[PDB]
Amino acid sequence: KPGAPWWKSAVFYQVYPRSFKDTNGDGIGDFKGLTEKLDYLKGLGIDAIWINPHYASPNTDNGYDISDYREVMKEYGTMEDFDRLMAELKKRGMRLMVDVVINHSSDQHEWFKSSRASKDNPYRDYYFWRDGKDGHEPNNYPSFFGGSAWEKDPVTGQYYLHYFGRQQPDLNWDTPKLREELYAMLRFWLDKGVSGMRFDTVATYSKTPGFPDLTPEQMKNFAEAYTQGPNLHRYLQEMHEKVFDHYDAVTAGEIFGAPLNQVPLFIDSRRKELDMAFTFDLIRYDRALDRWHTIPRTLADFRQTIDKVDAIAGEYGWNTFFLGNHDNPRAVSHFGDDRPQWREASAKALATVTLTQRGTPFIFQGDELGMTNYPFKTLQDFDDIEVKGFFQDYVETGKATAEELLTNVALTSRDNARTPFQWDDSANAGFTTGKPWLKVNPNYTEINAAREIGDPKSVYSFYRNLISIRHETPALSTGSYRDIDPSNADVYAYTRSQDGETYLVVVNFKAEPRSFTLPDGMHIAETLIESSSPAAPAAGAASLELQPWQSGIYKVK
Ligand SMILES: O=C(CO[C@H]1O[C@H](CO)[C@@H](O)[C@H](O)[C@H]1O)[C@@H](O)[C@H](O)[C@H](O)CO
Ligand SMILES: [Ca+2]
Repeated sequence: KPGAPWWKSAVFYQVYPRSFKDTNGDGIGDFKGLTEKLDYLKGLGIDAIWINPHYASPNTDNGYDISDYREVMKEYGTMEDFDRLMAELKKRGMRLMVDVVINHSSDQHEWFKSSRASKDNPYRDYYFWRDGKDGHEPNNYPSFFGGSAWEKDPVTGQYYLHYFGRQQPDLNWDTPKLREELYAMLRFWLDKGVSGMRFDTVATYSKTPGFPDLTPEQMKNFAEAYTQGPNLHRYLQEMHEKVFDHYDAVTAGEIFGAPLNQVPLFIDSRRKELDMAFTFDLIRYDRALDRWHTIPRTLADFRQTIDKVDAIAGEYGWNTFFLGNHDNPRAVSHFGDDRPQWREASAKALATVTLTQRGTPFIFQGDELGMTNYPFKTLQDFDDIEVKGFFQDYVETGKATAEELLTNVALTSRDNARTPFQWDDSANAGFTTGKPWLKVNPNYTEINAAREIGDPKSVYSFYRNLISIRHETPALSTGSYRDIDPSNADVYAYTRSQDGETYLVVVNFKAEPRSFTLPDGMHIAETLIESSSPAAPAAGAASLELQPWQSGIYKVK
């Protein structure tokens, strides 16, 4: 019938430009660095790149505090450099997705400087200003990055709202003039050729009228509460109608905090809101409610979450799929086994998973090499503003010791994902000729692009091969998905089907040998690929013998 939109069959790579490639030795990656490496990304098989924020910013939160939405961050380069990136991507037939951060701006944005000057400034309701209560904050709202979500301003005596950093005042979507300004800013980039937009914390745009205090229950999970604004979808539909209706850009919502069952409201194509979702049920499936502790899970929980998420897409919706990003620990460390003897095998098995999932996959920079968490030794080793927030909220309050915080954030901190890309084994893994803004992982001597690119057996080569297979196998992108045994906690097994063709994906998550018995009436037809396998099954095989961390994709009859 109709073909599938390009984005449903594409493979995306996420670049965090601050930590990708530096070309002027200042220790921070830039545009020229990324443009120099498009041949590398093209070679991997990448169709589209999502870059983290690249706009003018004080960098209190590395790009997510934007001080001017129409200028390029001075660290990344100039507008000319940005256009050059765009041109060079097009030459390779690649597409760019930019990050859109409009839940909040920097406090150095001209809007907010105006806003805070007086209660009668024309920009006063571009943000949220309220009177304190009982000599306190307007209410009990906590901030993601520590302390109250209300900062008092001596200039007027009132408090402004900030879900995140104090230097990230929330934008007031209730004001139509603000919305119209945001819509114009979006066109500015869209008119430049941008192929896609990912929306930062898209679900927190609408605020609760009256700002009543959160219940104690709500305080336990405040992130979810902030996604329950009564006008949220009215605003997203308006944005689609006034902007995305006139372009052919793909839209991707970061739906952080929302209960899974509300996700279809964002992505159902009929609702004319967003095209794709980034959900966090999977990546935070073993994260405690405080967002820094870990809870033990098994493969059963992993696969069951996936099943739930996939079913939420339904017939008219569409999911992204990812195992890593700039806000989360490294995929091989988190979901695999980063011990030296299991790192490569487990990193390949997760690749097999990532690239055979129903949805649009995003590969986070470095995971194609099998980069790992970083061995943090003290709390001063973290740049992240969110860790400082945990220290404020849990250490300074005596709820936990600094040692307890450290033990735990070492495994969960975003900074695990932000150590410089490991290009070779020159000084600082070839990321910079100067001093990196965040220290490079010492394992760069073993884990680096230059060593993997030539080696047919490397983690890179395996990802490259999977990207080829997927590209050539329609059922592996847009096919149906079925978990064969949601209760099995050793071996992940499922099928992808399209137009009478069925493929079986089988992945041992155990560091021990395991067996797998195919469903009654199903038999192996071909073996497309395996990792950690000494021999493929035989045509006709009705069961599989699996090595530790073995993965494979098979066409069945
Ligand atoms: O609220 C969000 C959305 O993150 C987005 O919004 C944040 C602020 O703009 C930014 O820091 C992130 O990098 C961006 O992706 C959570 O991811 C939260 O920041 C925290 O990481 C969860 O424990
Ligand atoms: Ca630089």
